[PDB]
Amino acid sequence: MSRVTVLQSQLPAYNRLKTPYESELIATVKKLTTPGKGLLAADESIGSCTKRFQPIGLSNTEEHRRQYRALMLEAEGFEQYISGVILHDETVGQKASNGQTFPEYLTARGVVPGIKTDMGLCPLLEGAEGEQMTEGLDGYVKRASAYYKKGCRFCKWRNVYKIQNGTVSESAVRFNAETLARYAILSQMSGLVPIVEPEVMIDGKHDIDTCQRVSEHVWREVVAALQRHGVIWEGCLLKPNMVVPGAESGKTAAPEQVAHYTVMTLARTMPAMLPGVMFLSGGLSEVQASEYLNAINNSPLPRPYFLSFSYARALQSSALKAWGGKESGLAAGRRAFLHRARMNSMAQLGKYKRSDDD
Amino acid sequence: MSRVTVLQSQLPAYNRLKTPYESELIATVKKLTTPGKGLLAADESIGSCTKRFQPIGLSNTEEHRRQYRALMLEAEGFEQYISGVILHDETVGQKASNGQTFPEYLTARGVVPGIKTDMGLCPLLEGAEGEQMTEGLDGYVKRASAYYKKGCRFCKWRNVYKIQNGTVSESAVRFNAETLARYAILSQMSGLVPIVEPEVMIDGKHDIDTCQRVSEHVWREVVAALQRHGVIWEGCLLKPNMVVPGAESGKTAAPEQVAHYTVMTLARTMPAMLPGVMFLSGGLSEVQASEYLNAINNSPLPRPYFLSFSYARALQSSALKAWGGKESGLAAGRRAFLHRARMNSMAQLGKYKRSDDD
Amino acid sequence: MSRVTVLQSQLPAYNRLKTPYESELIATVKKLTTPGKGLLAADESIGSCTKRFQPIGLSNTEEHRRQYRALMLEAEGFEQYISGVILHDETVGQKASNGQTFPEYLTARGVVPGIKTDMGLCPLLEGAEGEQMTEGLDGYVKRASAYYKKGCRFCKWRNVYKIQNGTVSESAVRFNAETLARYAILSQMSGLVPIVEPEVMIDGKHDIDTCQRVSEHVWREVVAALQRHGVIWEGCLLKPNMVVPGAESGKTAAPEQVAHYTVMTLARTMPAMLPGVMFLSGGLSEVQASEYLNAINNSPLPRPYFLSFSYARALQSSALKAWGGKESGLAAGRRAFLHRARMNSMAQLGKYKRSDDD
Amino acid sequence: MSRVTVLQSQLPAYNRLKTPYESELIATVKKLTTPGKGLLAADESIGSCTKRFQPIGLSNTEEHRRQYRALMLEAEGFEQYISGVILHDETVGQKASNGQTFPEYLTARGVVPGIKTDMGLCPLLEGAEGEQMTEGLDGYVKRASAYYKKGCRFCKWRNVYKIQNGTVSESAVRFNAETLARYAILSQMSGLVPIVEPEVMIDGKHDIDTCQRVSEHVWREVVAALQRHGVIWEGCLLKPNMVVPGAESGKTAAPEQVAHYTVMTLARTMPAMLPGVMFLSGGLSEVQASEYLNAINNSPLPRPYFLSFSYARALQSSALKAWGGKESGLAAGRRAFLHRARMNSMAQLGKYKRSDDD
Repeated sequence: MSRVTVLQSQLPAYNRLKTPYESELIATVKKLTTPGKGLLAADESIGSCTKRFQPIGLSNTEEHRRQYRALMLEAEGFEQYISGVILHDETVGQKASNGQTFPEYLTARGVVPGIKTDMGLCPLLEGAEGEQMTEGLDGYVKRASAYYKKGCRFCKWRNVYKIQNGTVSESAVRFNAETLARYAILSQMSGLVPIVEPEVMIDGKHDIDTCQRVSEHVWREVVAALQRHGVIWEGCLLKPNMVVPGAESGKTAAPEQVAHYTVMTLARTMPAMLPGVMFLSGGLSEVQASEYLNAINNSPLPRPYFLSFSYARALQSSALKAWGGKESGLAAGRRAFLHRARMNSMAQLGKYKRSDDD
Repeated sequence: MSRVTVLQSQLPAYNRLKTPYESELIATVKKLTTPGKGLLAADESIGSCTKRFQPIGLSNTEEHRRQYRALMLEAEGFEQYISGVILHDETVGQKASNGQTFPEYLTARGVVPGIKTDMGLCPLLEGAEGEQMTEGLDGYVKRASAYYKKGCRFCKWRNVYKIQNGTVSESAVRFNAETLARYAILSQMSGLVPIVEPEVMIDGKHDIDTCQRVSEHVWREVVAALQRHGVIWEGCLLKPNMVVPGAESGKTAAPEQVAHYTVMTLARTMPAMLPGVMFLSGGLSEVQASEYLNAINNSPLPRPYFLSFSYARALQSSALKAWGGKESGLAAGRRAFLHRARMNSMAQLGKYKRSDDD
Repeated sequence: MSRVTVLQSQLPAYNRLKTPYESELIATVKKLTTPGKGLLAADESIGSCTKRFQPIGLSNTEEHRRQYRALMLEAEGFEQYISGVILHDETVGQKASNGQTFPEYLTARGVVPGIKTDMGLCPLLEGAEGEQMTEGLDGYVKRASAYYKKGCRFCKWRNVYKIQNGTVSESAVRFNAETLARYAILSQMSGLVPIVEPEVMIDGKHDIDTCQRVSEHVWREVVAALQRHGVIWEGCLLKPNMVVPGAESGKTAAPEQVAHYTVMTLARTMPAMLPGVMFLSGGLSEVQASEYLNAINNSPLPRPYFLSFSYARALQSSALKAWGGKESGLAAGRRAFLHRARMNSMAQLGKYKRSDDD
Repeated sequence: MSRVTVLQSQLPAYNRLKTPYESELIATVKKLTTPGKGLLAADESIGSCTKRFQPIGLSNTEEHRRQYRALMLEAEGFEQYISGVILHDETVGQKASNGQTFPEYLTARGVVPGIKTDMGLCPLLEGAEGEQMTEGLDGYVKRASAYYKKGCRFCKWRNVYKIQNGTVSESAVRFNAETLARYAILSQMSGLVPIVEPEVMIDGKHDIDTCQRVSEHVWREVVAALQRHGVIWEGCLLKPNMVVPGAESGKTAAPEQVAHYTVMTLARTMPAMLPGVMFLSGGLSEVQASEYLNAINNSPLPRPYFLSFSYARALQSSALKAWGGKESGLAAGRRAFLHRARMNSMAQLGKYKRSDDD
């Protein structure tokens, strides 16, 4: 019969995140889920830029990295296909040729500036050898708030899961899901729409069925963690891997099959309220990235969420090659970029034509 | 580096239920999610008919209960609005006028026969006073297999949650969710599509927001348990309460508000793969049940699943009174039943018109 | 800001079971944890009696089963070594030679009457082939209440875990723990001290390290479930398997090794408040059961709980053979039973001498 | 059906932490659980010294803080009552009078040097207003490894829980438990014995029963998280609050009552393998800390673990006053310090006499 007066916030059923940024997060989500548009992931680390530049003989310097981002961001008309850009910490403070910082340059053109906020992969130290966790939660709100003041309105955090012997440890499944969930809450509290990226890596000899089982298992726990932390579903996005056979499996998957497996897996795990799913391109070729997204947007399976792209190499490869790191290559580089952006825009609408890439 | 060969079934990622009935379950779900059709819940207990028959001066006997069910089951043309019927254990063994058992009779008319398989509510004995659990898992497969052989292809199991002081105990949330999840698995293994009913009762003075918060909390855990038990999402259905203010709150929500709160809550908790949601009427009037379902099917919020009805009193109330328990009242009783069935059929399609109703 | 008045019982931190039987449960635990005494498990099913009787040519009839129990229960002097007897449902209503029901007979002679309340093993239908769940929770309180009125003051429920390929499925680990936890709560509410038996079976070719890992994993989850259900720790007992190599492993284990592994595993999982641990004999010989218990009670490792026995075959094997199901064998049969009871009483005290068993 | 070869480390039952430092961690625990000895907590922050040094009129400077620690660290014969010292980051790099860094100095005197490794409290941003999380996991191994190279062999990390309205949010209970569990694993992997401190703060008007309920709830989840992360129980220690009434409750508990509640709560949550419990004394007077620890070590309740102290103010308070921050006060200050140390040494042995104090 003993009754006690407590705070509503101390009751399990009243744990939904409370933030004054809710309306803005929703508004940002709306912009990021615009039909025919997707995201450009230009958040490559300095180390990743080394790999990008090696093939074209461009030294990896701050000025060259600025020019690398400018190649894409200053491509006239890209906003027709790109709704948001995931920037690297360094780039947020750099400037376009006109004096505008990149976030200002994007915002001026209706493109939402985003920021990769995780601090990289580290050994998990639990589970199986080779598994990794992601650092970055300490001091997160301080960093996120600084990015917000600079114009960023969304962010991205990547956790990886490595399929070994057809499985992944429960230690990794649980720990990385909790990391992603905490990241999502801290982001929303800071005014940034969080793009949750639980990437089941393509590396390995596993077949598509194994990727499907592991992906469903991994993503289901990510959702469970988000529910426990009280995420605002209306204000977040997912950036998952498509379900495909392992890179060293030696097997192939028709776009129709990839679409079936991918859409089926998302539907079995994701709440219907999830606003959007922006696929990572991972180890996919530029063409596969477009073909798969197109098939996904032609799937008869349940898919209430906006299904689009958040590609890095799949949107940059040809452009970098055509550019060659030379001013005289800007025009060719930009034509290549806009072409890939257009193809993926069409794929988002389910109207991509393979003959356009011939 | 120690390696070990195990059964795939012993790995967490490979826990999806394996049943030879999978294809048939999916086929049954397809029938139960037919546009413009809903379910008739005729699984009232033998004891409950004593008070139900009181107003019409009908003695509660087996033969009279048979006639009560025949009033609706033998109403020619009801199959245009009803895709399946949840039968009571007793009725499964009773016969229609033509000699066939009701399950055989229904099947011949394209209506799927179902059976309520739970064994009633009992004190939870954990959590708060007044909370209840549902019994029935012991010997379940044996019972379900027998119903299957008699023609049943789907079942229903009800758990209830009582809102007291604006909340429910975690003991009830966890335990009832686990019961529902185990029930779903045993049903699918037995060849019966399970209708999972986690009813947050309308009883109380709570407002609509409290119902929203508790319903979201309760349903989220039901989904979590279903995921842990490895349910075949493609072969199950949900029978939830609509999100409305308490029966003693002194408030009555407008159709659009009920639709908003209900669809939002389902979307934040249910996987997009869930094939259907057949609402219970609880303590709603016959007209409210139609008005609310219509508004729900006009909601702009995400809703990949089939949204329909699984009504008991909301379909039988007027019919029972017109019937009066007399054979001469069958014509009037059936006209009333078919009217309500038609109103809800149109509500499923989102074309319900209040003016066409009394 | 928002404050709400709720029932203390609706708060997670106040979930400890509330029962007017608490003081009596604790008093019963005290009797069952008396130095030099252990439990006699005489709850063999009718089917198990067939296996027990076959070797001595005794037909499996109700009267012969009564005589089988009388052989032990009326063996004057066994009370010095046995604090409680786990009876089978049938025996609870049978009478001793003096006209008293067995529970009345035992109580009058200083022994606590107990009862096996589970309803047997059934296929788990989740996880790996061969795994099993235990039925019996439906209608439990009604059954337990009836046994209490008959004089029973404690009960026993057995769940089993089968090591296959060096592991067990998470489905089994979670489900069976949940079953045991709910059983414990219902028993305490009914006035019966629950003996929780999570038996990791000896069956298989696994080694002792594997038994250790699986036992620790299984027991840890049982404890987790008991904590979630708010069990009264001072009013329950555990009946676990000892940690030993698989029966088909072909490997040997010295008593001191079994003691190290067993005590270490219990300490890593059991709360220090657990009042007692009464080991099952499983697939151990009569002498091994005594030798191992003796070593366990000479272990330098942490062990705040009373460590004793709850043996069936380990106390009955030789007695049954000497008895031969004949009146003329009662003397020899009882001599054998009392000898084994004495050896295990000595082992509980850590004073067992292998030389005493020739 | 299908079989698969996986890494043993990918199976749930084989999640125990694997570190080459196991033997050393266990050896360090043995030293820290020496009869008659406890820990000195000298990990106060640099900022706190400003107000701490205010009473004695000592300016807060690096040099003065060094003298403050040297007061007790260089006190002759304190190693008779102190087995280890929790150092502050700054102090690890400071030198004793003979030129040796304090870690080298303590190691030479047989005292184990430890280090507080957490990075402070921050808003939880989930749950109820006022609740806090603890940061520091990012880059933990790098920092811990550096401390290990300097001589540290154990560490401390503190999480707090605030009782408000007689309860705490599940958000705090779960998140802080996970933080403590991850901290423990990272510490063991780095070669430092982790001292897990889940402090239910004494602040508030709550009574002793409320502190009991919350402490049991909080600690049970900490244990649950530790089990999930696979901690080496043999190589970790607990630093919990004693179970007492709130500081503003207007009530003071008797030593015997605090002992009952505290020991009972530990027994109901802590596994029997936990090697030691080193109580914090926040909120208690120098005398109470001794009286309470003494009563605890005279409790008839189960307590297999070493029960001692890990006091800061309760050991330094009087010494600081007698020292006055002057060279002429060292002699007196050290007499007061060694006195309190001796008193608690006796309390650990349960031979404390209140007549020895005021």
